[PDB]
Order: sequence, then C-alpha cells, then structure tokens
Amino acid sequence: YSIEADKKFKYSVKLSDYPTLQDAASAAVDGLLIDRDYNFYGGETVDFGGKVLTIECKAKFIGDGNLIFTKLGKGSRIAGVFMESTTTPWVIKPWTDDNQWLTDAAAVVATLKQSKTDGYQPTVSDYVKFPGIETLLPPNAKGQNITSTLEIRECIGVEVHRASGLMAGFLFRGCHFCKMVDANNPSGGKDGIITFENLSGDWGKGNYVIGGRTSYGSVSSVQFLRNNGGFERDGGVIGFTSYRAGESGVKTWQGTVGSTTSRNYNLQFRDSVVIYPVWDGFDLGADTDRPGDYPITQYPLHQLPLNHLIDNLLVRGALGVGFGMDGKGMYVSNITVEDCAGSGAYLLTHESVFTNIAIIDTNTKDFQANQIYISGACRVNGLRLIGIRLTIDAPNSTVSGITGMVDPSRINVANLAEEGLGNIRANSFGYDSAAIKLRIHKLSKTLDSGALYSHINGGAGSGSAYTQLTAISGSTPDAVSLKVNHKDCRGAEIPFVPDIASDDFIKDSSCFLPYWENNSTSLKALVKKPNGELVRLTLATL
Repeated sequence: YSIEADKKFKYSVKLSDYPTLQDAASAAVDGLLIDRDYNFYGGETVDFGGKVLTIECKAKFIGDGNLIFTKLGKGSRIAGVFMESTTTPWVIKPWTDDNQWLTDAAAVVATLKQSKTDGYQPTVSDYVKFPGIETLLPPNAKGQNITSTLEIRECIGVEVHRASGLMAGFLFRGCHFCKMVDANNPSGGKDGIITFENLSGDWGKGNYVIGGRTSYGSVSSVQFLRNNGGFERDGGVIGFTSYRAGESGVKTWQGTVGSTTSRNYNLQFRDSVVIYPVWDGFDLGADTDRPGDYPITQYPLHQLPLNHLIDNLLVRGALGVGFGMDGKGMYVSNITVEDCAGSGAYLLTHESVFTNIAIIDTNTKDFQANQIYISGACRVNGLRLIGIRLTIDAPNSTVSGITGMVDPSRINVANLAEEGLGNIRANSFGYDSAAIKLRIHKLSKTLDSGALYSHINGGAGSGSAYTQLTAISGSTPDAVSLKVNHKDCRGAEIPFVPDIASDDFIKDSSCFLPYWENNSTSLKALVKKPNGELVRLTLATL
C-alpha cells in the first residue's frame, strides 16, 4: 500500500507536527500548511532549500519584528498569511466621528489609545504635519517601532496572495518578479505596509502590487526603492486601494538612501485609488549629486526621464497633496482628485503632457498656494476645476480645455487657447443678458477689458434684445460702448469723443472718428482719407 499511497496522494506537511517553522520547511515537498499560530522571534530566518512550495496559511504568525523567508524556489506561493504584533502600541487617530480631519496638535494628542488598529503610531513626520505635537505627546507614545513583518529575502518569482494582519508589514528585500496580490486589507504597523526594496544587487524588476487594499500604517502603504521595470514597464501598482496611510498611498522614493540611489524608473501606476492619506495620494517624485544614478550634469534636479506609465488614478480626502511627481518627458492621463486639504496636484515636471485631469475642490485648508502647481514647460489638455467649494499656477505651461466655475483672476498659465472650436452658441440662464467677455491678463487679471452682450428689451417674451460691444476705460469695465437695437429702436447708438479729438486718436486710413465740438453744439469728424492724410469735417449741426 505504501508504494501506492506514495503515488496517489498530494504531499503536504503541517506546522502542527513540528516544533519550529524551519523543521516544517525542511520536511516540505510540495505543500506546507500553517495550521497553528506560530510565535516567532525577531530575525527568525527560514531556509526553504530552493523548493517550489505552496504555502497555505490558516493561522497567524505572531511577533514584533521580522520573520525572514529565504531560498523559496521560483514559482512559490504564499496564501492567506496573517501577521500580528505581540505588542499593542499607542496610536493616534487624527479624524472625527464625522470623518473630519483634526489638524490641531492638542486635539490629536487627545485621541491617544492602545490598539493594534484604527489609528497609527506617531512618527517624526507627524511632528511636521501637526505642529507642536512633538512637545505634547507623552513619552510612551513617542518613538514606537512596532511592526510584525514578513520579509521575503532575495527570492525570485514568489507571490504573496490574500495577505492580512494587524500592525502588519510585508517586505520584499532584493527580490525580482515578485507580486503582492489581492492584499486582504492588512492594518499597517510602523513601517511601510508593502515595500519593494532593491538597494543591493540589481535594480528591482517584475515587482508588482496587483489588486487588494491596505488600511492605516504609520508611513506609506506601498513603497518602491531602486526599481526599474525597463522599457517593458515590468512592475508597479495596478488595481490597488490604499486607505488612511499615515504618510502616502503610493510612494517611489527620492534621493540617496545609504550610499546609493533609492529612485525608480519605468513602472506602471494604473487603475488605483487612494483615500484619506495623512500626507499624499501618490508621491511619484524621484528628486528631493546622485550616487548610483544619473548625474545632475546629465539631468538637472526634477528632470529625470522617469518614464512611468500613469493612467486612471483616483484620489480623495488627502490631508496633504492628492497627486505629486517630478520628471521630464512624462505623459500622464486620466487623473481625478477630489476633496483634498492641500494641493490637488503638485507637479515639478518639465516637457511633460497631462491629458484629461480633474482637480475638484482641493487646497480646502489653504495648506498650499494653489490647487494645481506646474513648474516647468508643460502641456495640459483637458482640465476640470472647481466642485462645490491661485487655483492654477503653471507659469510656463500651455493649457487648453478648462471646464468649471473657476474664478479667472486665479488662473496663471503661459498660454490658454481653444484653437479648434466650431460654430459657437453662448446660452444664458437666469439672467437678463448673455455675454461673451474678453480679459487681457497683462492689463488686468480682475477686470474684463471688453465684451459682446445681448440684453433683453422690455421683458421675457418680448422678442426683442439689444446687442452691445464694449471697452474698458479708467479701469471701469464696459465704460464705452456701441449698441444695436436698444429699446427696440432698430438703430445703432454710436459713442463719440467727448472733446476735440487729437490727430493720433484715429488708427486706420479710410476711417472717420466722430468728436464733440462743444462751442458750436456740433459733431465733427476726424477723417483719415484713403491716402492717409487727415482732414476735419463737420458731421452734424443744429
């Protein structure tokens, strides 16, 4: 029978049969079932002997610190893992029962409680976010470092599916072609919830976060360090949701970490959602002189050819910035940012194109100077602004297609134009007139310089209106105007110079300019003949 049994049954060992995880690992052939809670010590390392194993978790890994998995064969899968700290730390909860953010340091300190979730452990970044909290926090709530972390070290082709936990963290160190798939809402600890760190060895490649969601955590939900997906854009975040990150939803690191670069290139960031981060929704900048990366002489600060594939992202409720990045030659599309306390978008980009961007009700707490900022020479095609609550400062950018109830005096761009519209109709509702206004921002950002109006004569249903063409004078909009059909008179009312017109008032040849001659109660006309010569004629008399 043994011979037969050996050939007809699925191989799997279970943790309940062993004293340590290494013992179970050594006995494993195909499957490994975690069927009993396992308390690990920080630094506990398991060697899987290069075996391609399928690890099924039906119990918890309990401990503060890291449980290190090494030498898993390409193709290994870990499903249902649950990490939980042994320590219950002090956490702050900077929001109200009505989901309003608390910004006052004293109010935030008052939320202190010991819990493994529904809040996070304060870090130094909180000292910046809630000014004065550093001196108000009790000493036992400062400098905590609790995280139950599953660290996968220097493995290739390992996938972690449906992972969860309390004060949990997942770290892929020196890994390639690894994936965090369908994270089952783990509640984060002190460190990043999902981190792909490749500071040593080759640049990380093939590393992804696919689907799923995370909640809380003291810093960023997803973090990448020194990853390059190559031209194939093999890596990134797709279909993910981050809720209430203590720092940002998704972050690509910037600057030097250790003695090398922590920057990232050629990754995808698509079809993802970030809601209520304490700092930013997406922090995709690379610069904060670049050991291990492009020298500043090749690419100036904020002008690295990051080349990320960015599309279809939604951000809501950030206490910081909704969408942030830097880089040169980028194409960004279909971004929707709503209800953020700081800038909806903070873009330190140059020679980049943004298509179909919607920034709706951001910088609601005036944390920044504007709702959307762009530093370099960029192109914006399709920009929706204003929901129900400067708006845009992009000094060197050319923009087309803004929609929304924007206050024109709060727009600053290099050039704004609608070059390809067809025949136009201006439809006016709730007013006695329709209007097409012109505003030269160089002259004034607050006053329209001229207009074409249509005004009702009489009342509704009169079938009569008068058209008026206006110009500003003495900083008084519409000070001077020509009217057609005022009071249904069917004639044109023409403005004349109130005094003797000077020779220089007339512009073109074969034109005449009426002027008043008060001493004779006469209208005169300064005429510039077809030949360019001036002559003054009598136009109308008593």
